[PDB]
Order: sequence, then structure tokens, then C-alpha cells
Amino acid sequence: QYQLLINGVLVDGEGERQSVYNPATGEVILEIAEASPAQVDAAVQAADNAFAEWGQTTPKARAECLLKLADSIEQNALEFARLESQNCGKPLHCVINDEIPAIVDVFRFFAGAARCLSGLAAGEYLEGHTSMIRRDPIGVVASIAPWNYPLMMAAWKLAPALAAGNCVVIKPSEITPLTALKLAVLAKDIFPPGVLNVLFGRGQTVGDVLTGHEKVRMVSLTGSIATGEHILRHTAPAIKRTHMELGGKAPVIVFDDADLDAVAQGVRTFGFYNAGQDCTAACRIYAQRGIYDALVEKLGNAVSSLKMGAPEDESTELGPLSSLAHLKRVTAAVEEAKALSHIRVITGGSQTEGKGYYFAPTLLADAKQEDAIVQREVFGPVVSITVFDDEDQVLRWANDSRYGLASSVWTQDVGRAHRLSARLQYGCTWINTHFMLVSEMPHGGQKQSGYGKDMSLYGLEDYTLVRHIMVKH
Amino acid sequence: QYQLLINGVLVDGEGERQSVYNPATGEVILEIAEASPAQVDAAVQAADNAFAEWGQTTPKARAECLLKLADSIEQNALEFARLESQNCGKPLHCVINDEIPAIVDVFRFFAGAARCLSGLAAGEYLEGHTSMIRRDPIGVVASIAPWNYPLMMAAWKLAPALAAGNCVVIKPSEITPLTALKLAVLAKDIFPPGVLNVLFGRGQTVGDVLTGHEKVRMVSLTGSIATGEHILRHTAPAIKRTHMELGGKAPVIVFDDADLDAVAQGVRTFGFYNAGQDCTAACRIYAQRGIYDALVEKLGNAVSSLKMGAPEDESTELGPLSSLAHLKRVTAAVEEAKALSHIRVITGGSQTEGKGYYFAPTLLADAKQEDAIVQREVFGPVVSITVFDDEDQVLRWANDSRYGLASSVWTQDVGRAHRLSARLQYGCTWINTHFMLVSEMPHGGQKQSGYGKDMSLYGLEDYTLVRHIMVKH
Amino acid sequence: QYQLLINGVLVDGEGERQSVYNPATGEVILEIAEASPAQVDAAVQAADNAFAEWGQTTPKARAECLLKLADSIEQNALEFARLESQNCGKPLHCVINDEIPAIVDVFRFFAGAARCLSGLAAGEYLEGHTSMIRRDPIGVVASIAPWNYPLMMAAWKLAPALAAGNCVVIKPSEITPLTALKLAVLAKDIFPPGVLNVLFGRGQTVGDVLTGHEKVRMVSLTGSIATGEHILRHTAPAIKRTHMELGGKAPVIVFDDADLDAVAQGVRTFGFYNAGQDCTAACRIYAQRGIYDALVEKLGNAVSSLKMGAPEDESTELGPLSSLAHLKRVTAAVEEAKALSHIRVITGGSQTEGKGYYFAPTLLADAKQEDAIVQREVFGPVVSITVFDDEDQVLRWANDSRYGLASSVWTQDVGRAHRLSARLQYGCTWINTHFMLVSEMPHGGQKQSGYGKDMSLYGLEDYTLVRHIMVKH
Amino acid sequence: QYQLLINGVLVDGEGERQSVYNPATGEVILEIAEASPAQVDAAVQAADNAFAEWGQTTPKARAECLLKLADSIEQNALEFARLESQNCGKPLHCVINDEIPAIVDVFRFFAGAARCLSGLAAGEYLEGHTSMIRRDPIGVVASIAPWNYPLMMAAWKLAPALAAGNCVVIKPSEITPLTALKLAVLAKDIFPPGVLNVLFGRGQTVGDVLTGHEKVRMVSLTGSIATGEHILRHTAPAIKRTHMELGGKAPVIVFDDADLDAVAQGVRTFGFYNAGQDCTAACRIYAQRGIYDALVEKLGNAVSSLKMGAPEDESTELGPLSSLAHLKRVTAAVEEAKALSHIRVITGGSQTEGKGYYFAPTLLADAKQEDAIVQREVFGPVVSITVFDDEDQVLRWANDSRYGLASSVWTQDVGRAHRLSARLQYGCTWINTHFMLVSEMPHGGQKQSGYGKDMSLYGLEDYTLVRHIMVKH
Repeated sequence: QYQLLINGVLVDGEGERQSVYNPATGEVILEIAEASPAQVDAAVQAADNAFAEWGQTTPKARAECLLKLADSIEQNALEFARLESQNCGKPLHCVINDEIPAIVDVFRFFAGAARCLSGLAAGEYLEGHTSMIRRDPIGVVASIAPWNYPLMMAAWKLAPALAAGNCVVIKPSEITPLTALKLAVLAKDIFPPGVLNVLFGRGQTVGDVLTGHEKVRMVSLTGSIATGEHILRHTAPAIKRTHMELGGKAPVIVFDDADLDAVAQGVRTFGFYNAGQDCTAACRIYAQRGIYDALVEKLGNAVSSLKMGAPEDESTELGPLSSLAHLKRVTAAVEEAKALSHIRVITGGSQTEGKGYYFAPTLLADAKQEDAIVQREVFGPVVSITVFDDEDQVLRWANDSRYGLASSVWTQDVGRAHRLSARLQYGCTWINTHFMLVSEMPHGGQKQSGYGKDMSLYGLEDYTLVRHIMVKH
Repeated sequence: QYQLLINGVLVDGEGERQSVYNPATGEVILEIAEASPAQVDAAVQAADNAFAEWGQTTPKARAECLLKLADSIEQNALEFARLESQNCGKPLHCVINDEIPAIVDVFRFFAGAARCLSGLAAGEYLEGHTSMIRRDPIGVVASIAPWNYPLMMAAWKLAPALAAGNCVVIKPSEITPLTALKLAVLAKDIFPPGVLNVLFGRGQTVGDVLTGHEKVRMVSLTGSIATGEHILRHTAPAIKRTHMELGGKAPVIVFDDADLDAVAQGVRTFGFYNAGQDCTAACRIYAQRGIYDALVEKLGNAVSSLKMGAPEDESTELGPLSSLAHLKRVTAAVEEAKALSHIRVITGGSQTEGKGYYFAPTLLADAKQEDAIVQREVFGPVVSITVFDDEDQVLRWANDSRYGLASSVWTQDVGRAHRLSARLQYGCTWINTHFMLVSEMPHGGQKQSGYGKDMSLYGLEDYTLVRHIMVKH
Repeated sequence: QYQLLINGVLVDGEGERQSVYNPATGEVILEIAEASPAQVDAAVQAADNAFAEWGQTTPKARAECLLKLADSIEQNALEFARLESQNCGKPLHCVINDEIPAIVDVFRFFAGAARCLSGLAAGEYLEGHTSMIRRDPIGVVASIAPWNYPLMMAAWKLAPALAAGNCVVIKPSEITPLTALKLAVLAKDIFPPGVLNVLFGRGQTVGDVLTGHEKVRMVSLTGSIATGEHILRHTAPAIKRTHMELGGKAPVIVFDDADLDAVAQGVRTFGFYNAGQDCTAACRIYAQRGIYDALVEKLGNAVSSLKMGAPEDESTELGPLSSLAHLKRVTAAVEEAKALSHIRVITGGSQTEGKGYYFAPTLLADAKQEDAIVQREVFGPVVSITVFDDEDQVLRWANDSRYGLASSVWTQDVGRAHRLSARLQYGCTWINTHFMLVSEMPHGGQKQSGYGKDMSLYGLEDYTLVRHIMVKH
Repeated sequence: QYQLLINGVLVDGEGERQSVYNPATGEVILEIAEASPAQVDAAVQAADNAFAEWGQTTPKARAECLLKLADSIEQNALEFARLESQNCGKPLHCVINDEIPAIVDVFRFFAGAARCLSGLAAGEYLEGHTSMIRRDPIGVVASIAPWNYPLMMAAWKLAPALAAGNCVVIKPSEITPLTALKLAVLAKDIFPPGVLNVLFGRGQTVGDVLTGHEKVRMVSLTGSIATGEHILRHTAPAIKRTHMELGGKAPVIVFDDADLDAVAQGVRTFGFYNAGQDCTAACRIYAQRGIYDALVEKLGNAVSSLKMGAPEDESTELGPLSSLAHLKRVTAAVEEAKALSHIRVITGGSQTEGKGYYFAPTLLADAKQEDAIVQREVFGPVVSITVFDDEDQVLRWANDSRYGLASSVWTQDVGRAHRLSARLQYGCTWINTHFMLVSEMPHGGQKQSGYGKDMSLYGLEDYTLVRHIMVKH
């Protein structure tokens, strides 16, 4: 049975047993005991005590811990890949080739970034007084990881927090805790006792006790708009600082000018990768009238060829949805779309028969801007196509969204590419590609998609405190 | 009869009439009509529409507007000084010499800062893809100004917001709206219609309608922990980004090693400036045992010599408190302190007889760490002194606070000065001085004092959105 | 008689009288007395003494001087425009509309930039030691301005130097000293005595005494490769730090994909602006085979329509060359090109008959990569066109150059635009435009075009000294 | 016999055989064949060809090479330590504990720094044009390493150059080539053929051919003012960009206020570390009158106790000088000092009898500001003490120096510490310590000590080219 990491020691949860499912088979993998309210407190106390020493360590010392942690993960790559695949339904080959190396890279990046923090020039801004600017750690940080990319999001939250010199108490999703608890075993001795704490449990029993704790200085979350609203109004009286990543409905803007085959191949991969359970998924397509019909046919052929199957089988391209509950939300969202007279189901449409939580790759055409399928996030293997005419029009539509995380523009015109990317209200804009992320570049939303960034130097800065020290001569 | 600025036009408030008092005489200066819920909506709509054009302006164009605005204020310095003094009770000479030039400087600083935003090096972080980082405006910004420094805090909120390319809807405190409404008349033509909107009203009628509006992307506030908690839980479902400045209880740590006369003179000025109605006020003193008694006597002499009087009279050093309601809170806080048997009233103690809301400069000695007078913010002309022994001890006490805005250390030891300033959990730490602020350096709290900064390049960055654009070759 | 500015006082040069010509009429405007070797020494001594006080001023204080200087220039815009036009032959309307506002903007930009210098985060990089980074002024700076943009280059050298907190001794070109000496009269009282020193004379008598002086810490130059080599080997034993701007042969790469009319209009303006006497002039064109012939015809029509005439006449588009000596160099360079059998003269060709130093706008086609007309800088109203086939080919040719200042690529392909701009070895690369400069962005060469940059924060950083201060706890 | 690294292959030098000495025994260790002029050309050609591919690699790819190189050095720590100690005379324990880990850290630091380069925010600085800033590699870099810290300076030159994406051709000092040639064997396969080239030979035969080569874009040097003047005037016609590190005479300013025992211990270590053969050596002491006599006695006791002996013996604190030629320069410099009637020899004085190039740790007191022993660098185990009275006085003396690399101030006054460190004209100023360097912080001189920095992000920036790309919409 997997254990919890509290103050450098592995312990069994004193809370209620919770069952962890295998989304590909619908069967229960294991049963893990949650953290009790007293253990959540114990974890925060451990972090609070550890901070006095850990917050004074040099960036060099911290970089060395992160590099050591990265090595541990890389050496255990295969094991993490099997767990992540078994617990999430992600095709095994994708985890081994894409995710694990990305995770390893994230730690290495932050190890380096920890020693490169920006400041302002120290000097005499006021006659006879030397001012300087330092970036100190915040203190105790509570991290809540989502279920779509369990280990990767854990990395996105641990790396910058630890690099900045904070103590962390992280809770993975109750749906997907395996990789996080495995990491806890390896990282146990890498950091001083209390610096890293890994808990387990539901957002109602463990999550709320953790985020509401008086000694937690910052709460970084990744989830849906629903679970994000809950935490932001729960931590409001304490005036805690937050870091929000709350999904998105990434628009894919295609002009007549675009390479249709490249768009089709891109949407085939990026709109259905990880069963479309991704905040940056290419799920909302705006196709210009001229190429609309041609693109719809190409997408139809590309999407319908996606092979669904066993995650451990090399040929499998599409896995199942994370849980029974999520399968129901996706089904409902697709049914509302089919109910609309003008919506054409090009391929897929409903959930497939079998043990797992599989849902057929769906392509919905002739969708209109006002439709729910275009406005609300589905977070499943569903893609919609909407026709448009001019730039001004598509730009207004893209920007008239509650979301603002990622987007892509497909066009060959240099002028148009830069003109739109400058005006889109999305934290990220790809041109003639989509879904590509790198450790050096920031990833974060705008509007209801949240605030604060993952990865890059900006990601590290969110876990620091700018401080002004002024000495009088 | 002052008007509101909505979409480049001056209009009369359709809401209820509200009376504005002169704290020095206790008399009503004027009666101003509040903004109606429809006008608050009209103001936000005006800003939202203006953003399409304003967000695309060059930093150069924006810098020119700010420089032009700064000139307007400087040319009307004397008029603003009289209004600010009449409405706040601030000694006139202090407003003319300290505040107005500071306000003018803030605009000039941001005018320059607008053209110096940081980014990451553009390049190929991923083979065959050029990534670049841009800092774009957030959109519509709602600013709520406090009553202690009406025009200055207005500047602290308008300058960075406008420099970053946002559209602002600002509401000054109902207690002190004169300077803001005066600024509205001058800035009317400097910015395009809708870019700058100035409203008026109570936090319950106007403030809540403004901060809760769906089109407001960001809310920047400066006030108490009470009004801050209210707004943060009100905007929580919309997942809006905030900028909080929520007061503080600035500690003044004095070692045996310190220059006692310099401390006394400093506390005389900085602990009672603006009637102690300042977040950075030197109000909580920790004096080391060796020099404790000597410092208490020096402070007694320094504080009791503060001349209270008419704001327009050149000799006046201390003005009244902002309002009748605040006079009552300060009186209550001081009475609770006097009730404690161990507290010694060195000077002052209670409110002075007369028309205005004057309160005598109070010095409370022998206060203990656990006392309410040391833990809770008084935000009045009240200073407490607590004895201490070692650094470790005073450091724990200073850090065991809900507040984290400013602090000062008075000592001659180079080692000690740097050792403590590195470990204090305050956004700002002065050494052998206190209260000194400069436009280039950041000012912002930690913990319950808030997050986000006023002034400096960091102040401007809080009003921008980091965006990652990636072009595939 | 124009005077020199030494130690806050205006004085007559003790050196030999030098005549200043009007390039449009070939007549002498005035006669100015050069600075004597003793006065050059006096100027450097004045700067050296003034540095003790000036180097300690706050960035705010310096920003205020620059803003005040900018106002003075803007208020005297028309007068400077007439002098610059009379002394350089530049069409008056271009000076009033383009140059003066640019100059004013440069000062304003640096006034703001002075308060935004970058540093690294202060902190404990070594246990028990606080490290911080400050940017201090270099000391006494000697600036040598060129003759093509007398007042603008003066601004490019004075603004960052003064903003950084240095004391400057500037010498404009003996050919064009009017605007600089006029500026000296206005700036006289803006800066403390000795902070700004304006001298006059030939590079042999005044320039060498100034650049070789023991108290000059840095020398910033803008001129030809010849005058640059002379100064770099003259200051070599003193190990002085330099800032070089040594011309360039900006390539204009045009693909089949490009908008030919936009290229023609661009080359018409940017290849002949200021009589082609500009380091960034679009003088070397590489046209892809597909559009070669069509572009040559369009350029022929565009270039031949350029109206040459009196600088004060509104319709004049092309002025004369700076001096008789330069007219001879340009004539010689063009004659060597005509001598080559394969070179086709599309338009212009030789110097025009008349009093001024006018040279007809020349377009030379069928030029080959190895030709002298393509390799060496002409710095006149001459443009060459070379045919090319692939990207790899044109990229090798563009990079196989001693120069590396500016360049432009004309194409509609997003991929190509970014792929080439990433690989070009030029300090600047424009896409579908050319010659556009802004105060916020850096301008500086690579290879023999020099090192160090003009404008932007990078321009200011070149006049500062990064210093590491480390305090042991 | 050690080989050269040219285009990924190890080859024997075709030049004349040169003997490498063991400074501790005065005996010849080995005889190595120099690189022939044709091989130096072959090395540069190899680098030039390799640049096309290497300059396009991602910062991630480069970081991975540096991390891999760092591992190789760390795994071979002991071997490098023995070679460095045998070839330089450095006590073995110092190399194992101080140098090797520092070298390893430098590579790791730059591996991280390579992915964190600064730029300016991309955006529209000019209406309808997107500007962005990229930092591209310079091209082929020629590095000349000094003899004092052979492997460390090699690291200081290779790490940033390679991290920035340049191709390097490095030549260690002919006196100390062992560690560099050993590194060549290990790094052979880590980088693509031609990216890293290691040559060997005298500055006259190999050095001049390398630095004068037409394809070398940048030359980074570390040596004396003599060898620096030679290279700067040799590369002057090519207008190559340089990076100079030319020694220094680090002042140690001690006030009455200082901890004399801490100063004595500091000077004992830092003034004689590596036999005083260091640019940052605490060799020039200014002691305030009050503590002058007391400090001279303490230094006398501290210096005379330094144990000289075999480098491989654990107890050895002081090693010999690098070569017979340098032993002669040091002896001459000390003899000129002894000749002065006012100079008191407290300890040491002359060279010790024995096989090696040992020189006794010398302390010269009562030295005056004008004396040659205080003005010129000795670069040996020699320390001078000068008395002073006021700050203004000592500040003028410290700044009236041709050197400007490092310095230290010993005082307990916070005001004084910051007031002096702000005004010292040295690239580095330590307070109550000396000689401490960290990878994150810059190390570089001012005035005749050179320009450009080693270590930190600034160190990496010197090997990049800021480029402005502007796309028109």
C-alpha cells in the first residue's frame, strides 16, 4: 500500500480508504488510506519548521537537490511510465517518449533557473541611501495537482516552489495518486525532512483542510473553473496569494491561406492527445469560408482513423477518459450539442461499449459561436468547427471568451500571423502548429483560465517575494 | 458640485447624495451625488470599448499621455494641495512639499517605465520554432483608492495601469473624493474617451457593482483587511486577478548599538506623519533592554512636542484623523491598551476637545508582544514600545505577525543589519531610517498585508500579461 | 561666432579658424575657431572634477535634467531644423518631421530608462554573505559625432552617457558643428558645470588629444572603418573601453513571394534618404530570379522620379552629399562600377552640374557578389541589384560580409521570414520594411560594423559598470 | 605525450617541442609538440564549419552538453587535481577542495544560465510593427588562458562561450597546458566535431596566428597588462570584439572599527593563496592610523607561520611561483621595495634556497601611496601595508589606480560599508571578507584591469549578440 510523506518519514494515512481505478479496465487497482485532518496539520507544521533552515539555503544548494531529484526520476523512468499509464489510461509509449523526459527536463530547467533570478540595479535612488532588491521565498506552499497529467503537473508545482526556497505540501488528485506517492518514496531523502510533503485524499476532506490552514502562505491549483472558484473563496479571508490554472477552450484559427493537411494532422494529434483531457487541446476550430468544406472532410478522415485500444499496446493512439464521473460530463456535453438541429456529427458521437471509460473521437461541424459546445470546455476527445469570414470577426469571437490559455493561427501570411498573435487574448499563441511546450517558455492563462505561470523564469518568480532593502549612509 | 468622468464626458451622479466632511472643522464641505448602478455599468462598457484601440497604442504614445498628465498636475499643484488639505486635514505645507511632487514623480516614472518592460530572449527553444515573449495589457481595470492618501494612491493605481495599456475605472473613497474628481476634469482630454473613468460612491452601492462586473478583468485595492476580505470573496467566482494593499503594523527594531536621537527624531516624524494614518507608520517599536529606558524618555520628549493645529497654518505638524468613524476606532483601540495594568501612557492618551477629529499623539510603553496594541493595526497617531533581549527573539516576534508590509532596523553593526534584513518577513526593510519611498523601488506587502506591488517596474508588470508566441519555420 | 562649452562656461576656441560649408550651395556659411590642445585638456579636467558630485546623483535627478533638455530642444525645434538643413543639405521638411522629434524622443526615452536599470536578485549565493549588483557610471566619456546625422548622433551619445551618470566631452564632426554648438548654448545651465562639454575641431588636432587623454575612461565613436581603426589603435595602450559604430552595407533580400511595389517604394525612400548617407541605407539588393527583371524595372521608375533641389523647398526629396571630399569618394566608387562590363546603369550614374555637391540617384543592376560595388560601402545615393536563386545561397552571401549592422527580408512566407531573420548576421533585420528605428530598440553592428549599441536599455548599459558587492554576515 | 583537439580528433602537434616544468622541483615534467601555423588554421576552419550547425542548437541541447562535461570533470576530479598541482605547484588539497568543485560548478551554472537569457518585451513600439529581441551566438571564439589558474580560467572561457552557442578554439598558457589537454580528451566526444578545439604553444607562434585569424570573431584574454596590450593592438585592424581580464592590485581598506584578527586571518589566506599569483589577491593594505601598529604585528605573526613545502603534502599552505621567469620578476619588484629607506620588512623578503621556484611570504610595512610596491602589481606572495587617516583620503588613494578589479573594506559601521562600496572603482567590493567568488555573481575589471565579465548571466551575455527583429503587419 502506498504511503504518505510527512516530515521526511513515510506513514500510513489515518483517514478513510479510497479506491483508485484503472480507467482502461474500469477495475480497482488499489485502495489507499487518506490523510487524516491531524496528519494534514502535521504536514503543514513540518513544512513551517523546515522553512527556517531551507529558506536560507543557497540557490546552488537547491539546484543540486533538483538535479539529484531529476536523476532519480530518469533512472526510474520506465516504472513511472507504467504507473502513469495504468492509473490514467494514457498510451504507454506516449508516457515513455513524451511525458517522462518532459518531467525530467522541468526539474533540470528549474535547477538552473534557481540561480538566475532577476532584480533591479542596487544603488542610490535617494541621496545617501543604498537600495537593493532581493527575491526571497514565500514560505509554506500548498500544491493541488490535477488528474490529467498527475506526475507532470506535480513537477510543474514542485520544481519552481522548491527552487525558490519554499517548503511544499502537495496533494495529487484522489483519482490519480500513484505517481505522486511513488515520487514521495524517491524524494524522501533528497530534501531535508519537512521540505517536501506528499499527502493523499479528496478535495473535501484533505484539500480543504490544507488550503485553509493558517500557516499556508500560498496555494497553487490546477483544475476546473468549479474547483478553482471553491478554493479562491475559501482562502479569501486569509488573504493568501494564489496561482490558478483553470483549463481553457483553445481556438484554432484557420485561414484560406493555410496548409489544410498540416492542420488536419495537427488537430488529429493535439485535439485528441490524452483523450482531449488537456487545457491546451485544439478543440475549437474556426475555419475560413474558402477552406471550410475541404477542411471538414480532411478532419473527418483524420479523426476517424484514430486507433483506440489497450494503453500498453504500442499501436494505441487514443486512451479512455480519467473516470466514470468525467465520462458522464463529456457524454452530457456532446448530447447537448447533438440536440442542436444545425450541428453535424462528422465522426464519433457517443461513448463506446466496453469495460473502460472510452469515448469515441468526436468531430462536430457547423457549430455556431453562441453554441454551448463552442463556449464551454468539454475536456474530452471532442472537436468543433465553426466557419468565419474576416480577421476582425474571428478575432472578436476568439477574444469574446471566458478562457484565455492557448490558441493557434494557421496561415502563410507573415503580416497576418503577427497582427493576430499580437491581438489574441491568450497566454499562448502558436503559428502553423499547436500544443508545443518548452521548459524555458511560460504557460499560463488569462481571464477565467487563471493567473500565474508554469515553467520559465516567470514560473519561478511567482514563488518568490520581491523585497526592497534600503540602507542609510 | 463635482462630476463623474464617464467615456470622456463629465456627468452628474444619478445615485444618492453623499456628504463630504472637513476633518479639521467637523463641518460638511460639499454634497456629491453618487454613481448609479447604470452609470457604473456605463463606465465599464466605456472602458471595454476603448480597450480595442488603447491596448494597441505604442508605449511611446502612452508615455506621452502620462508626461502630459504629470505636467497638468504640476501646473495645478497649489489647487490640489488646498483640496487634499481641506478634505483630509493634512497640514497644507506637507502636501505642497511632499505629496504633490511625489504624485508628479510617480506619473513621470511610469511614463519612462512604460517603455522599458522586460522579456526573455526570443529564439529557438524548440528546433525549427521561433518563440518570443510579449507583455500585453490585461484589459479593463477597476481601481479602489483609500482615504489616507487620496490623490497619491490614485496615482499609484492609475500610472502603472495606464502605462501598461489598460483602461481604468477608478473609485476614490467616499470619505475623500475631491482630488480624484478634480483630476478627472484635467485628465478628461489627455486620454481617449473611455480609457479613464472616475466614479464616486460608497463601497456597498458603487464599489460592489464595479468589482463584481463581468467585464472587469482586474481589481486593485488599498484599504483595511476587512474591506479586502469582502472584495476577494466577492470576485472569487469570476476568477479575477487582484492586487491587494491591506495595511500593516511596521516594526521598528532598535539595538543598544543604535543612535537613540536619530530613532527618536525618526519615530517623531514617521510614526505620526499624516496622523499615523499610513500603512508604513513606525508604530510598533522593539527596543533592546540596554537602551530601552533611555529611548522611552527621548520618545516622550519628541512626541509631546508635536504641534497640533489648523492645516493651513505653517507651524502645524499633526492633523486630525480622516473621519468621525475612524476617530472612534482609534479611541477604542487606545482605551483597550490603557485598560491593561502594565501599559504606561508616556504622552497623549485620549482624543482632544474641539470641533475636528483630532487625537493626541500617543506613546504607550511597556507593551508586551501578546497585547492587542502590538498585534492589531491602530492606523492612528499611536506608538507602542516593547523591550527585547536577543536578535533571534526579536526576529521571531517581528515575523510572528499577520502583517508584512514594512519594517526598520536601527543598528550600527554591518553584520547585524544585513543578517536581519535578509530574514525579516516584510516587503520592505529600512536600516537606520524609516518611511522613505522612491518611485523606482517596489512597495508591497506579504501575508495579510496583501500581494502585488505599487511603484517600480514590478508595479507596472502587475498590470501586464506575459504571453508566449511561437512561430514554426 | 559659435562658442565652446567648457566647465559650464561658453568660450571662444583658441585654435585655428575652420570654415563650415553649405553643401547645397558649396559656399561657406561661417568660420569657427577650434579648441586648442589646452582647452581640450581643460574640458577633460572639468569633466573629471564634476564626476565626483555628478556620479552620485540619483537616477531621478538625472532623468529631470534630460527631460528639461528635451523640452529645450522641442521649443527650439524650428531653429535646429534650419541649422541642420543648412549645414547638411537635408531637405528641411524631413528634419522638422523626422529628425527633431526623433532627437526629442531619444532624450525622453533615456530620461525614463535611467530609472529602470537591470540587476540580479540580491541574496545569499554563498552561505552567510549577501551579494548585490549595482550599475555605476564609468567616469569621463569622450564622444565623437559623425557628419551624416550631426544632432541625432549627438543625442545618441549624450543621452545614455548622461543618464548613466557620466561626464561627457563631445566633439561633433568639423564638417557639421552648428547644431551641436547650438545645443551647447541651451544645455549650458541644465547640467552642473563640467558635466557636459562641447568642443570643436578636426580629428587630427582636437579628436586625437581628446581620445588619447589619460583621464578619459571611455570613447564612443561613429564614423567610417578608417577613422575607427585610427582611434582603436590610438587608445589601445591605455586599455580604454570603446563603443564603435562603423557603417554598413545593409542587404535587402527580395523573394518571388514579395510585394514588388512595396519594395520599390521602400528602396526609393530608404536607399536614398539623406542622400544615401546612412549606415542602414537599403543599398545592396538581392532579388530572387523569378522577380528580378520585374523589380529592376519598378526600381528604375521609382528612383528616376526622385526630385533633387533646394533643401528649404517642400518638394525636394533628395539633397546633396555632405562635402566636396565625400562627393569625390562616391564618384570614384560609382566610376569603378561603371567600368565593369556586366554592370547596367538603370538610372543616374554621375554627379550633376551645379554649385552644390549633388549626385544623381544611381541604380546599378546585374552586379555580382564579388564586385566592389556590392562589397564596399559607398555611403551615397547608389543602389545595386544582384540576382539569387535559393535561401541558402543568399544567406551565405549576406553573411559573407565584413559589415553586420542592418538588413531586411521581403517575403510573405511566415516560415521563411523567421528562419532567415534568425540566421542573418546583422544587428537588425526588418521584414517587409526597412530603415525603421525606435528609441526602445537597440541599434548596433556586428563584425567590422562595430560593437556596443545606440538606443534602448542596452544603449544605457554600455555606459555603466556592473559591480558585485558582497557583505559577510 | 599529450595531443591537440582539432575537429573532434586528437592529433600530435607539428610545431617545435616545448618543455613543461614542475615549479616545485624545477625539473621538466614532459615535452609537448606545439601546434603548427597550419594546424591553428585547421582548428579555426573546423570551428567555422561547425558553427552553421552548432549555432542553431537549442539552449536545452547545449545545457545537456555542459552538464555532461561537468560530470566528466567531477568523475575525474582527483586526476585533474594531481595534474594541476604537479604543473602549477598549487598545494594538492586546495585544488581538490576549492578549484575542482568550483570548475564543476561553473559548467553547471552556465548549463542552467544558457536557458535563461534576458531580452526586452516583444511588442509594437512602432504602430503596425512587431519588434522582438534575440540573443544569437557571435561565431568562432578564440580563448587564451593564463598560467595562474589553468583549468579554472579554461572553464571561465569555455562555459559561457559554448553555452551561448559559439565554437571555441582555446590555447592554454605554454607554461601550464596539462589540464587543458587532459580536458580535451574527455570533451572530445561531448561536443560535435569542431565545436571545441584545444591547441598548444607560445603566444608568439600559436597565439598570434590564432588571435589574428580572419575567421575569429571574438578574442577573450586573461593575462598581464603587457600581453593584453599586444593582443588589443594586433586585432585592432579587424575590429574584433574583445573580453579583457588584465590583473589588478586589490586594496584592503581597514578601519579602527574592524576586527583585526579576522583581517589578519583573511590576509594570511587571501594575500598568499596560490602564492599570491591571483588578480584578486589581498596584496595592498590601507590600515587606519588607530589600528595600524596593532595590525602590522598581527599580520607579521600570521604571515610568518605559513608553511611552505611539497604540494602533495597535506600540511603545505604555500606553493612556489609558476616559473623561473616569474620568480625573477617578483624578486626584482621586492628588491626595489627593500631599496627604499622607509620600507620595513616585517617577514620574508627574498627567494628561498632550494630546487623549486619558491619565494618566502613577504610583508612590507610603512609603504607610501606613491611607492612602486603599492602602484604596480607584483603578482607574488607579497603584501604591503600603508597607513591612512580619513575615508575621503583612502577613497581617493584606492581610486587613483590604473587597476579596478577587486577590493575589500573591513569595518563594522553599516553606513561606512555601503558609502565606500558605492564609491569604490572596482568591479568587486567585499565587506569584512575578501577573495570569495560565486558562479552567479560577475567578476570583471574596470580601467586597465579590462572589461567584460567572467561568471554570472553577464558572463554569458558577453558571448551573445543582441539583435532586433522587426516585422511589419
